[PDB]
Amino acid sequence: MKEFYLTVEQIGDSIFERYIDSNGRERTREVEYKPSLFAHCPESQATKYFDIYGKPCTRKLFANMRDASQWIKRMEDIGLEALGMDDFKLAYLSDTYNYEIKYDHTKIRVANFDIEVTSPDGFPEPSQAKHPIDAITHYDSIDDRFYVFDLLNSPYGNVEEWSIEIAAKLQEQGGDEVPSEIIDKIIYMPFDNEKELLMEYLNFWQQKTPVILTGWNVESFAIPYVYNRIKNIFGESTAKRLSPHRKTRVKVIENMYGSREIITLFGISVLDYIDLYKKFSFTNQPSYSLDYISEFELNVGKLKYDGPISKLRESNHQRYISYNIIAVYRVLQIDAKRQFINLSLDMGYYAKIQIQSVFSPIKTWDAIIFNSLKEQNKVIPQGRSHPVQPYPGAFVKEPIPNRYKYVMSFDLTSLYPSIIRQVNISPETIAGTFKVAPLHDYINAVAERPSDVYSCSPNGMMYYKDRDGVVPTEITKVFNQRKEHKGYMLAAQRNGEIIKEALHNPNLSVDEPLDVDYRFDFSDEIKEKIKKLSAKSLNEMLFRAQRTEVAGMTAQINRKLLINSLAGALGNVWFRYYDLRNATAITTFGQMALQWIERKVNEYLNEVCGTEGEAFVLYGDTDSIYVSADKIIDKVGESKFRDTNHWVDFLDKFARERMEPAIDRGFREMCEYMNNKQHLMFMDREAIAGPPLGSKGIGGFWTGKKRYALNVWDMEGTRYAEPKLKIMGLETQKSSTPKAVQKALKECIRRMLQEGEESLQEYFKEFEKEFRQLNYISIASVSSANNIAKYDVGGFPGPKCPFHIRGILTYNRAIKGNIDAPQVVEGEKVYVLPLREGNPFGDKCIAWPSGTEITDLIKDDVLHWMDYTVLLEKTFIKPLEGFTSAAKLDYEKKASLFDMFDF
DNA sequence: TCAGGTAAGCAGTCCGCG
DNA sequence: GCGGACTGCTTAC
Ligand SMILES: Nc1ncnc2c1ncn2[C@H]1C[C@H](O)[C@@H](COP(=O)(O)OP(=O)(O)OP(=O)(O)O)O1
Ligand SMILES: [Ca+2]
Ligand SMILES: [Ca+2]
Ligand SMILES: [Ca+2]
Ligand SMILES: [Ca+2]
Ligand SMILES: [Ca+2]
Repeated sequence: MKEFYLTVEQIGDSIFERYIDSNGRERTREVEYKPSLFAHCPESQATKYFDIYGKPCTRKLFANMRDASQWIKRMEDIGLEALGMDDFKLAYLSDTYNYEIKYDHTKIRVANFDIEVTSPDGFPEPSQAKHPIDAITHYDSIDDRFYVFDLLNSPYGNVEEWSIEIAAKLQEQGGDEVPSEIIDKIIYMPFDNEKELLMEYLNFWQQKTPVILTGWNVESFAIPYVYNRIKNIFGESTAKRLSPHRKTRVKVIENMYGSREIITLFGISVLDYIDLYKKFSFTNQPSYSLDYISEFELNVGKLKYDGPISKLRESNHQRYISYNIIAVYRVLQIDAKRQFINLSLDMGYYAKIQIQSVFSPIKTWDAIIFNSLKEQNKVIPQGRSHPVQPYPGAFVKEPIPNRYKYVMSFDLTSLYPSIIRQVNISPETIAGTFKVAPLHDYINAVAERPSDVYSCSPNGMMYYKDRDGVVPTEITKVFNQRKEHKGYMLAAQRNGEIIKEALHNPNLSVDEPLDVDYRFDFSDEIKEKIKKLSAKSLNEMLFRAQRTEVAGMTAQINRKLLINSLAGALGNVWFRYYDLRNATAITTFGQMALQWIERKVNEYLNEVCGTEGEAFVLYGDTDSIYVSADKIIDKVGESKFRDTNHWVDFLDKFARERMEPAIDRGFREMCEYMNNKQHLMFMDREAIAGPPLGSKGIGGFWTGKKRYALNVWDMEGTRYAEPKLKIMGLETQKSSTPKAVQKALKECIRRMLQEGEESLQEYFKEFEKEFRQLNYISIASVSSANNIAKYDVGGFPGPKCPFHIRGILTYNRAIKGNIDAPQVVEGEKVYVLPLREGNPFGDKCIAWPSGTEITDLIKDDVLHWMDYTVLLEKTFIKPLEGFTSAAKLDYEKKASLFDMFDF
């Protein structure tokens, strides 16, 4: 097999590389890497190497990396460009793997672990590590085994051995319900003392050295705790045995609360699962506890125990150990669904970077482009300092707040990347400039044609159309991958709706789920076989389909993120190819395109509907338009349709057969105007929206920019079994909105759109009466807690202190002394509740860490003093007032003269 | 060794307001 | 008690 790296590191004048050799063996090597950089030279003659602008460069081969760094400094002091790849390990990887890396994941050691540390005096701070590690579960992906290290003897208690027979039993039978499919995979190892545990753990780590280290919050807890604990007992160089190159970096950041540590383990690639989750999940969660995310992702119940965790080991060591193991397995289960580690490996190896750099699209794209240009023997430019400058982005149309009955939307595919490809925007393809003119003049096709020679953006820039650029070339490759995965995603989605329709008529039989590839639309014969299946097998098939759809989602949305990040990176001062000319060429062209097609769509629909000056496009954001279809429906009559599906088929046909060609004509004209290299503005129908036929629902409404709701029947070719709410921007979509309020506002919205005003009043009435009965956690608001120190005096509110920060400070006073109370972590989310005037807490609100119950010592007072009236008014009524007044609806009955008609 | 982007809504603080 | 000028946070793209 072809070799591939595992990790790369630069230590001195040495590169340290772990790799997989041609026999599939893991090896490590130290290489005295001799790097090259470049300098502009005469011309004039005979070089071979050219910078991206075509200017000749001479190659400087250095005896070591130190010398090449020093030479870089001298060139700066002289005032001359030092060209070439200055991150030498990227250069090393590029030289050593000069071919497309095909990797074998079964040879890459991916380690999942977590530790337990009993602490009788508050959170065990890793930077201190003054309490014993009493449990480690470490899952190795090569062995497919959970290695459990369990401390029996501790200054905080002596316990008996953990029992695997008890662990396996149902919780209802006194066991721990450790999943059956991992019971045979546990290798349990008890210890009579912590030193022997830690020694054995380090020895184990030498034999089975992680390449990818992950887990839940391992970067901020597990890793620094283990490092500092070992350092405190054995000395630092023993703790350095966690690095295979025996090299670590300890970054501090201190006070005032206050002091944490991130340990860098050279020769390892840490990918904390919380960081993967945050970057790649496209959720915003009110909490990032593992219980919370596990529930969300897997529908598993929280790991229940009695008493504080500080006492769990001594009261129920059996459960303590089992939960340590289960928490490790849960991260694996989430990864099985989400596939972020796969994504990371795919991305790292494609780009030729350290795997942990997949977090940085700038590092990722510097490597991709570097590698692309090196193949053509071109020399990359030096990175320069730039001052940060604000610049213009997208256009958002101001909508008339109203109800909108029948709505069709249309969207440009992968817009910013498509603009880069269409215009040919790249650092080395800049042709020149032209005299601009106001954007409005281009939108209305009245401005002078920018050029008849070069490809243009309305920001003033001209690009060559016969050369091709590194950015369009490399962005097209990732884009093409994205659309493939999006196709798998959508097919799995459509196939999912086929199973759901079939679930209306399950057969009374005993059978098996079909063996099919959910990435491809079902064939007629698979569809027939499905009509004969039992519910149990259909439900199994739906779950597999949905998993296929999630997998596709991860693959496609994150490739989308990578290419969109290339367009933004052009506007970041640390990007080697930073250039506001290019960044604004994308955003300004985008602004023109949306408004251009608004005009063209208004022009087309006025023609076909025999009218003039009527506004069909009711709204647009960045690359999308929303078209009122009321008049289209009216021209035929609601009379008249057989059912809901009938008018949806009609709008679908009208969008596909009439509107899309008119749109395509509009954009081809715009491509001609801008004299672009390639037409790539592909605007396809997205959603079909409206009420159920013969109901009183309003179909949709807008309240303002980025705030609307639609009752959607078809979405990108997926015809739903049951209509789905597309809600954007509203409080239902925000993580700061209390759980039960999200749920209540959604049902309020559902009733408005599908059922009508009357139904809405019914529900509101009930929710208002029942509000005070809801659990306090479900009605708490959530907020991130940044910049706490700034506003602390303390421990009282400073000037302009935000509400949520005020509540934290109130919490911090209420939990002085007694240490069973968990502390608020800077940058993390908190629950927030208003308090009634005169409360014993001495302020208008309180806040505590989200995902958790408020400590039992103050919980009773919070519950007694919670201001329900203010809660309901702030979180539910005020938002609902916004929705209903926009939609010309009332959530409770108004006037009226009729009032006096029951006696 | 640290670094995709901008547009834009709403909650809240401070202040003005016989 | 509720507006405008700010900060903070959060979402849509
Ligand atoms: N996370 C982001 N980072 C940077 N730019 C973004 C991001 N999301 C959206 N944009 C910008 C670039 C996009 O091309 C443009 C339109 O957004 P959007 O419609 O969500 O995706 P898209 O048009 O790129 O892909 P799709 O094919 O899924 O429609 O807005
Ligand atoms: Ca734990
Ligand atoms: Ca789009
Ligand atoms: Ca689309
Ligand atoms: Ca059937
Ligand atoms: Ca869009």
